[PDB]
Amino acid sequence: LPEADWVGESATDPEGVIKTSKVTWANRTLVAEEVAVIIPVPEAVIDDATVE
Amino acid sequence: LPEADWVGESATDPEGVIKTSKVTWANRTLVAEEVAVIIPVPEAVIDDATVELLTEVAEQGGQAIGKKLDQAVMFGIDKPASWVSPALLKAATDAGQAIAHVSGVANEYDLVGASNKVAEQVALAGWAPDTLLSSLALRYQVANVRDADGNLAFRDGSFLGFNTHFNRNGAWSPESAVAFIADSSRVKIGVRQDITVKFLDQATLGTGDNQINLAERDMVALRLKARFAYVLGVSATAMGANKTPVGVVTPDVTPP
Amino acid sequence: VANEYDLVGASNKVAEQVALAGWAPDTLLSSLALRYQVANVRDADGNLAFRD
Repeated sequence: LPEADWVGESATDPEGVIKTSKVTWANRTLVAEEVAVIIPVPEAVIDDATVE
Repeated sequence: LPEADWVGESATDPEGVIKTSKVTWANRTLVAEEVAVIIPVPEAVIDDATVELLTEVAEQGGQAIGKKLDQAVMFGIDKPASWVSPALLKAATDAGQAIAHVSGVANEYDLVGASNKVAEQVALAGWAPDTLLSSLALRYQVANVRDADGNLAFRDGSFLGFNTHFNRNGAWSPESAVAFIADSSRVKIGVRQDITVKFLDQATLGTGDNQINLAERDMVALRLKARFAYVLGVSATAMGANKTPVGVVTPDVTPP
Repeated sequence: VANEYDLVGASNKVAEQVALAGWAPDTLLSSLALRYQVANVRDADGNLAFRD
């Protein structure tokens, strides 16, 4: 966030100059990652089973 | 205030003389003071960015100005020296209208009890307390106060009869105050000039080695400014001469 | 016993901290245990603290 300040009033004083400030931004990233499983089974067990 | 007395009857004694007395007045001042910021940026960065940077920078500078005003009035942080009125914290503390919160079980100095005792002090000063200022902490914390059996003490909500305002721009100083209770008729903010924005493309910022000449660096800037004043109506009332229209609940700093 | 830091009390104390950060707390994630336990919390006399 920027900062404002109570400037004051003069042609020559170190006060009476308006100060400079900044706004800044950062980055956040979605990075895709893989999640998986392999499930082995005998082909004869698939042929025998009474369900899909 | 003037001061009447019992006269008695005599032509000759020091009594039977009616003593003279005086009403008096004093001056309070709104003095306008200027709060500002300059925010410089490369023109190539404005050209390349995917959003209107100067729109967000103007909005962020507007919020930054509003935060300085809150910090100066409530807590006295960077209060400009021409504002002779004390900030709300100093006003309440010097008046002795400051009450320490006691946390834990529901008690006479819990958040509701302490706010009631602060409103009592402001009312016994002769003012009419009608506004409460706080951080968001208070709204969660009253909904959570437990009685001695562990049930909710204040399920209905119970700051009724205060207008309630919550600070959300980060100006609150939670080490100094839980809440302010005030008579809102007795506090005024002078708006001499509301927030105004100038686009700068030719100006010079700084002098000597710090000197940013904007045009030869291909920069631009926004200048944001406002002029504000503050007064607290510390005054006589029917109760006496120097009565402060604001009190403070201070945080629980005593370990159990 | 029901207290400042029971399931309702601790959830309130957390939502306060998220709100004081300037965020708007609006979702709660938990196991199925939470519903049964809030329905069961006792005040110091042994009555249900959170019937509603």
